[PDB]
Amino acid sequence: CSWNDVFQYETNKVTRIQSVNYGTIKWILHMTVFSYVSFALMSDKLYQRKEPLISSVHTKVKGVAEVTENVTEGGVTKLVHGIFDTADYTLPLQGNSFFVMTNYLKSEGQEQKLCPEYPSRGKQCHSDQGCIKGWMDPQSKGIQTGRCIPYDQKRKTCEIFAWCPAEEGKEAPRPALLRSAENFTVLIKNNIDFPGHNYTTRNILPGMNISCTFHKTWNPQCPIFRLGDIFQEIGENFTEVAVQGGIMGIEIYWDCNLDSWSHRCQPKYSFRRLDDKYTNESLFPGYNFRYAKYYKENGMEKRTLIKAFGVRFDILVFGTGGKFDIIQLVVYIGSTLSYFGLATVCIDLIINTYASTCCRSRVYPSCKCCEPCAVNEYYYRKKCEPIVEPKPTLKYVSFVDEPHIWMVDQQLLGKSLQDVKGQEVPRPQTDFLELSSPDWCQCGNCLPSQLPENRRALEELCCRRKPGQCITTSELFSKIVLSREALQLLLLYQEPLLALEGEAINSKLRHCAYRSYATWRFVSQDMADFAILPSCCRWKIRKEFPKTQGQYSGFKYPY
Amino acid sequence: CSWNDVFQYETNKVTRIQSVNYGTIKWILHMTVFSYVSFALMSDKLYQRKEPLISSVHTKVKGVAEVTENVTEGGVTKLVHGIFDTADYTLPLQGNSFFVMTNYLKSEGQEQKLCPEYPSRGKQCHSDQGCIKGWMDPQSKGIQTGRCIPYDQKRKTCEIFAWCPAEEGKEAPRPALLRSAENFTVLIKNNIDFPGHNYTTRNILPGMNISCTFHKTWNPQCPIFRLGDIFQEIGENFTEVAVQGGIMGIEIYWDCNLDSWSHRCQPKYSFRRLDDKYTNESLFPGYNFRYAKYYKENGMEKRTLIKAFGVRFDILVFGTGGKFDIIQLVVYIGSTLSYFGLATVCIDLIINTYASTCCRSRVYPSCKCCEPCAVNEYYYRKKCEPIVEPKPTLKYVSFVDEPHIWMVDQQLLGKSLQDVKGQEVPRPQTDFLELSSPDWCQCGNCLPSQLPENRRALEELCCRRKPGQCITTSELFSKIVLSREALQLLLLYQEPLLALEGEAINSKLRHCAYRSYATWRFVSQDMADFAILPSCCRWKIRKEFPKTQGQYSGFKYPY
Amino acid sequence: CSWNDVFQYETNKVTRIQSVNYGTIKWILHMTVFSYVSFALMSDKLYQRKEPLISSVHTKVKGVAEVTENVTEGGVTKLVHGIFDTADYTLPLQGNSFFVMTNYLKSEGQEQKLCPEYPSRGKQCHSDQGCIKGWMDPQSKGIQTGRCIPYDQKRKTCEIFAWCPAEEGKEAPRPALLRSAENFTVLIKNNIDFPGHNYTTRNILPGMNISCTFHKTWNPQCPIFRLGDIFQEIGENFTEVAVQGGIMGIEIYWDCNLDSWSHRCQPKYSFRRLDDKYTNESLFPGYNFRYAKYYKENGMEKRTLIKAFGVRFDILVFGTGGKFDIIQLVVYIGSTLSYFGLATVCIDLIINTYASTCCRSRVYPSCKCCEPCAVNEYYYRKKCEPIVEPKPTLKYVSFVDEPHIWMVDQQLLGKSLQDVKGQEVPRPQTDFLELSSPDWCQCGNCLPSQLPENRRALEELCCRRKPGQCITTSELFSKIVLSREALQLLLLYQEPLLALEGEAINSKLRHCAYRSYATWRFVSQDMADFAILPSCCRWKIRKEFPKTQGQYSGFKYPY
Ligand SMILES: Nc1nc2c(ncn2[C@@H]2O[C@H](COP(=O)(O)OP(=O)(O)O)[C@@H](O)[C@H]2O)c(=O)[nH]1
Ligand SMILES: Nc1nc2c(ncn2[C@@H]2O[C@H](COP(=O)(O)OP(=O)(O)O)[C@@H](O)[C@H]2O)c(=O)[nH]1
Ligand SMILES: Nc1nc2c(ncn2[C@@H]2O[C@H](COP(=O)(O)OP(=O)(O)O)[C@@H](O)[C@H]2O)c(=O)[nH]1
Ligand SMILES: [Zn+2]
Ligand SMILES: [Zn+2]
Ligand SMILES: [Zn+2]
Ligand SMILES: [Zn+2]
Ligand SMILES: [Zn+2]
Ligand SMILES: [Zn+2]
Repeated sequence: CSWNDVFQYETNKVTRIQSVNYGTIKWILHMTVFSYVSFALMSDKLYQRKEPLISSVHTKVKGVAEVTENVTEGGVTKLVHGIFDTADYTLPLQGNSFFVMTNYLKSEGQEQKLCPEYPSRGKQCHSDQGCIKGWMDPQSKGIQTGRCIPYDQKRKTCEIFAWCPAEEGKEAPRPALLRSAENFTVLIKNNIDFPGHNYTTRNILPGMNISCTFHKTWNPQCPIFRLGDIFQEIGENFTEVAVQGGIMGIEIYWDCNLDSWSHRCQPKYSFRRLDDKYTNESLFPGYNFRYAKYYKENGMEKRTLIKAFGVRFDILVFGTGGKFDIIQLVVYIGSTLSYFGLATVCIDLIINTYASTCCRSRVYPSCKCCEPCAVNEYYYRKKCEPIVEPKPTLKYVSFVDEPHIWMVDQQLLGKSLQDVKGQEVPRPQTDFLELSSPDWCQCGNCLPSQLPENRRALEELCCRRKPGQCITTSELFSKIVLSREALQLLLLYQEPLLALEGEAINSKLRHCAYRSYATWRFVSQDMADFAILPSCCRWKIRKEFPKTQGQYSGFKYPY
Repeated sequence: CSWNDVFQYETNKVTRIQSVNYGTIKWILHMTVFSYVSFALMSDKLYQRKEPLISSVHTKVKGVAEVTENVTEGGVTKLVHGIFDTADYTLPLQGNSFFVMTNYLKSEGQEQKLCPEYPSRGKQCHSDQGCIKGWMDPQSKGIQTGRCIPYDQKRKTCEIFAWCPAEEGKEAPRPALLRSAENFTVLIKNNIDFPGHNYTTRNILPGMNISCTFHKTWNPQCPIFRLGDIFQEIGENFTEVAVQGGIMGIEIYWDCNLDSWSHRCQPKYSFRRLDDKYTNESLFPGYNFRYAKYYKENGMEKRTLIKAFGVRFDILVFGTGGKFDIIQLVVYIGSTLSYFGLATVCIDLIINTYASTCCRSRVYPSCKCCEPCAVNEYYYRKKCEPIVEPKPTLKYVSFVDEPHIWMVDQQLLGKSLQDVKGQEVPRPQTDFLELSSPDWCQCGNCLPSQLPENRRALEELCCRRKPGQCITTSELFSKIVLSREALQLLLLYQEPLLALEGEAINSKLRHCAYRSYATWRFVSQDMADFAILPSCCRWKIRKEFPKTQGQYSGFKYPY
Repeated sequence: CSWNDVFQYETNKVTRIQSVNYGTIKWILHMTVFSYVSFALMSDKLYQRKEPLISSVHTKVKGVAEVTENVTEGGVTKLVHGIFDTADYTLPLQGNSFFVMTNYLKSEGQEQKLCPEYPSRGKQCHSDQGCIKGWMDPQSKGIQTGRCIPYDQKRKTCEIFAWCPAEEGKEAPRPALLRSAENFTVLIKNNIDFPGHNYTTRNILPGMNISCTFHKTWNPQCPIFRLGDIFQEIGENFTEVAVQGGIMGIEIYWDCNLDSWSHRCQPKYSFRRLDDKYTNESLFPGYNFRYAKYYKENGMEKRTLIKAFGVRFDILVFGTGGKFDIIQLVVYIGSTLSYFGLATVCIDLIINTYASTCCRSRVYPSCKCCEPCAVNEYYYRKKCEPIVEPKPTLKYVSFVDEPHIWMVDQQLLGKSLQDVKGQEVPRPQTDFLELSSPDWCQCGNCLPSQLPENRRALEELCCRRKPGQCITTSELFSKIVLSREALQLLLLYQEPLLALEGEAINSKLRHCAYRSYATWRFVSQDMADFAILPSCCRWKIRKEFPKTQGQYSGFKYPY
């Protein structure tokens, strides 16, 4: 608002404790924070801006296998010897995955025509009622025709229009026909980019030996892998997995630092099985798929249908490239700055916990080692300044016999303030730098109030809680309170040019006396504004400074 | 630096307000923060380290369809009945996407030779000038030859060397030939890994029924999906999309908790359309691609070119696997600790806002409900201690007639300090614990200065701003200021063994008197160092304690 | 614990400095923080919830090429003219990558039979010992048979069962046969989804011109790209890369804002080379793969094996879609709130640094510009209150001749407290508001102690460190310390109703005197509890208030 309020700055008040304990603890905690953050910075390279890589994988599988087996075509079974090369056991998959056929079931000479279903999964029909024309299910190799026909002697099945002879349902051959595929080799060419860092690298370095095969120990940087070795590394068996197939994962990790002084961008090759470790009791065990090779002889389309089992090798290339970036370093430092409140939190918790009072009587006798730590009480005394809410029902009373002040914050509701009991607030220590018979009356000098019957509950108070000498007869009472010269001097200190013979001057003196007593018994001003004078002292003060104007008022809210 | 400065610890000074309001508000806000953080922890499982999954998808589509249609080859059109099985309507795509052919346009008997362009997109030529030899465009089915030839009667087009007869440009057949593909079923085998958690699972559980088809309600865990059902789930129509094709997405979500007490790793299957919901008015509507089946009869290469329309089903497998990690829990707790400053911020804002002064005169009459909250002023009085910048131009003046002190921080530049007006700083309350005629002159006792003409602007001051009794004649002035015994006692309190008859002792006494007045009128010491004594009081003090040494000096900078 | 302790609230004590410097610096720093956070919010759109996109890419390549070359089949070499269209130079890859064949080496008429290895990589054998039956290596086109055979005159090689005639090992033809592929065009249909934002868009907009080809400047939104143009954009040469192949990346970026007032969702097309920029000296340079086309003539399976070189174009679609979210805005604001401690940190650092004392004597003479800034000392005086650890070995001593107090916190171990020297703590300023011959003896009035020989080291102290007048003879000593009336008044102020003739009253008076001296010389109470009185003053006090009970005790721990 105002211009003065604009250029103002708040800084917290603090207290510096000269304690070897706190200095030690604070520096230990600060050094622990600093050491941890430096270790994290120089281990996780949090000063480096890290960028993900753009990968490109190109794969080539080399190796040939020979398969000698009996094959049936045109109703004739013959022993055929065949050769499988890259073009024969690989699919033209161009990317991060390649497939090697380890086993196959091929049906040759297929022609679109009518034929019986092969009876492999309960496809047995005894009458045309068991076949629905145009019907199909997932196990159907064709579209059912309404009429049954005999597949062979002593066995009958539904007729279907399909590629015939229909695919016989037979399990994967054991041993795998292309188990020799464990000896095949795959070259993986992996090119990675960090655009932000403007860096490119490949998994193939100049001077590489072509007649190399990866080995984690002897040759961990040759990107030519034997498939059987890939399987042994984990513990898998290629010949067993070859029968029904599987999925293998080739992980190429690039933890690259592009800093010149610390430069290292090399691929780490790891192998995982991404298929279920299936057994003889497993649902959908393996990896198979059907493709067809189409041809035609004698002017009619035909196909060889191959159900291929094999291992699909998915290739997961991942990693990060780090290069020094001052923004990252500065941001990390800024984040870590907050960590250094550890010392303040810990030491302040100790100070507040060891200044709970309960610790002194109970904990110390049980444990004498933690005895002197009660010094924290001193530290809490200087650190904290308790302040009460100033409210109309707040009162303070003091009894000479009593040791301290009573905070009667509870509304009286007609009960005498003498009777009412409240919190026992300690009396503050004086500024020694300067020093250097009503039913509720125990003193006898208390006069009955003059307030309204409801209001007089507050003024019903005695200088002491038990019978004895009145505070009013104390010699110091006249010196401090009733001393006209002292009150006049105080007023002059306040208002040096006030009329000495004013009509209302007496009233002012009375107020001063109220303050004086409230300050003599309730040291703190905050505790002296809300104090309540006993009836005896109040009425002697009134006698010394009476008011002909009318009935004397009473305690009024300070604020 | 020094060893003492090493073991020092700063702890903020604080004030504890005994207020039911603040205790209540503080605990409400703390409980709200705590409840929110606990809810977030136990809902988002922020105590769990979450790891992304490595997925592997293997898909198998089963189902057959029959297509009866007129096909033209070698110039002969014949009604051909054909059967499409998995090997016929699927591409050998091995991964997260599979394609089902829903429609096709096949050109048979193609041979590399010369033939006319089919006139489908304005490929009309009337002379050889309209054809450019060797020319090609994206709509060209061949390489233009320079000479026109007649495609048929009453129509002519450019000659091309291409696969002939050239692909006729005709729109996707309606209805789709393989709309029966809505009845096909796809099995998705999904294997996921969490390496950090060392966990593997598959979307297929033991005891699964093979004769099952996914249903969100009856059977949400069968990984066999009917394609038509996939489309209905969203609202799409397979037969309509079958004509030109599309792209569908199968999302497999894995929200997995690997904690033993709370273990749940199941796939959630959802379906999305990744193609545009195209209509009769849409650019590039659908999904089609051309492949060829190559063969040869009579020792010459030929091909059947198939333009295939269908639905590509991309499969998006994503998810997270969570397992309890104490580091995550501790880090989250550490993050949440900062949230608990809500109470301090709110309550301190209330205290500072309700102690703005402007609130009292203006806001309270309008709203009497927010009347007692002025207690915050008290809380601001104890919390904050305003301190001014000590600067050479800083002065304070007090006038008996005036109620408080004036902070004249503006340089005089020759203007009398009496004339100059400045900020009205309130007079601090005394430590009652101890208590318990120049043109600018209104008093008449002010003597003209003796400073340089420029310097005397500061000393041009009167005890009061209006005519009246001088402060100097006040009885308390002699008691406090001019009282030789009092000043000697103060000096002894300072230096108990100072010479009582020293030559310069008078000067010391004078200084003491300056302090005494500055303390009698400007209570706070910080406000009494920079105070300026009126001419009358200063010159009476000089008269009581004169200096034969020479001309008296004046106010000098405290620091 | 107690109900009173529940409703308590701590608020830090603060001091508001009225400094134009701090107000200015604080507001400058606050405005810098606020401006930075607003700039970041409105640039990075940190008020927007950002969601990653789900992409779908469908690609179509159009263009034809003619290749005239000599081809060998069945032992006959003939000049063959061929045509390559989309079905001929593309693989049926359905996804984010497409392949265009730019070169090829095809071996025709292959039949499974026995044939010699082609001698291309040192496959020279002179006797059957150089061939191992059943042997295979990665360069083997077949399975070795034990017997050598002559490939041709004057050259011999191992026999193999393989597809024969065996693949001749010859390098990629130059120039590329399908270099015309630089003129081919690719249409990329890219459909993106933001599920959270429920937004879908495609890279193709209504009103697009089909006869368009992408251009960064003229036509940056046509998704039809000429491949040669893709290469020129970077700087690559299609005809050179066509020979052996490569990999290109097409990046489609979607920076989309879905806010209605600011709506922009358009694709940004960029091109990168994902292959190594290989040369004549590079390992595994290019991109090639082998596939086969299978057929049969005369009832025997045969194949044409094509080694295809080309460019695989991977398509990387990435981006984020932002929509206004109040949670994001509020969270970002909450994060930024902490940034506004910049002013407090900076100004408090200035205050603490410029109040180091060392700055005054050393820095100021060297630089007079930074002279008045010593005002920070004042600010440190009000801000910080040093407090020492109260410990049994803590003592304070004062010598009239000395200027301040000495903090002797070191255990004496028998050495006289007079001899022991310690820290020079300054004497605090008095509350002027109220003001307004042993060997170690230099005064002569010190009496030898009466403590145990070990304990008397503490009491061995003199009022002054050098010979001179004793403090005890000072007139103020009797007024303050020995004045019986003053001590009685103090005690009455403490206990107004204490017996005036009690047996132990003298002892109380003695204690009061100890306090009085400790307060006269050690102003601060904390520094006066641990003070040590000189022997002379202590023994005069004892003489005035002797104790017949027995030997006088000495300083005891305050707490
Ligand atoms: N602390 C305290 N103050 C009192 C007491 N009685 C009166 N006062 C103060 O005295 C001031 C005036 O009261 P008083 O002079 O007795 O009323 P009057 O006779 O009608 O003028 C009020 O502002 C009260 O705060 C008391 O018992 N304790
Ligand atoms: N606060 C205040 N201090 C003063 C004033 N005049 C003099 N002093 C102080 O008195 C001290 C000495 O001034 P003074 O004795 O009058 O000069 P001298 O006569 O030449 O020795 C200086 O350090 C001033 O701070 C005044 O009007 N106000
Ligand atoms: N600060 C201070 N206090 C003292 C010294 N000597 C005694 N006291 C205090 O006086 C109190 C009682 O000591 P004292 O009366 O001399 O012992 P007594 O004669 O046996 O009763 C103790 O609590 C001490 O703290 C002193 O040299 N310096
Ligand atoms: Zn009484
Ligand atoms: Zn009484
Ligand atoms: Zn005057
Ligand atoms: Zn005057
Ligand atoms: Zn002595
Ligand atoms: Zn002495």
